[PDB]
Amino acid sequence: EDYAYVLDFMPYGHPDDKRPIHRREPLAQVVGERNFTLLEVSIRKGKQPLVMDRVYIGKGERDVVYKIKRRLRYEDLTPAAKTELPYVIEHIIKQDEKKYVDFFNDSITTRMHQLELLPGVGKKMMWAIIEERKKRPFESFEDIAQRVKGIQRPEKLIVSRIIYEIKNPQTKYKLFTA
Repeated sequence: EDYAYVLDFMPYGHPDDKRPIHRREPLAQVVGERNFTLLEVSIRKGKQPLVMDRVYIGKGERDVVYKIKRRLRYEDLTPAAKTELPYVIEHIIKQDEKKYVDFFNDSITTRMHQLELLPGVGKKMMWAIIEERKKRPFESFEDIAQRVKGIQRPEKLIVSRIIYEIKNPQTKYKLFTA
């Protein structure tokens, strides 16, 4: 990951930190914009990151993040971070609609289609999506919600899958978190 989005900022770190206050550093939990990697990072002095802020976590000079502390499991996220996760992921995919709308217009597996990997998309829905794809490839999300009748917001479907993968690293297929 080169960039991540802020899920939660803790000026004094975790509330249960057992170390003396002067040794606690400001921390943020973030989600990578490419593979949705969950990370805990320290924040530089004088910075007050906001939820949804995009921060650089690459090898060059970092303006806000100090150090990357460790990769996190879904359970390691703070309550606030968990609440924000779906909203932040949705924000991320909307900033790169091209790549995801591309997923819809989508190889096959066997007796199971990839579209079915999306929570809220079963046999009926997948064929409905495939039937529309034939005519003309989708050019956006709104285009999908308008053409594919009764289909839940495509963004929500994507967010649901990403969250599913983040929670289940052992799942056999990693569509967006590989």
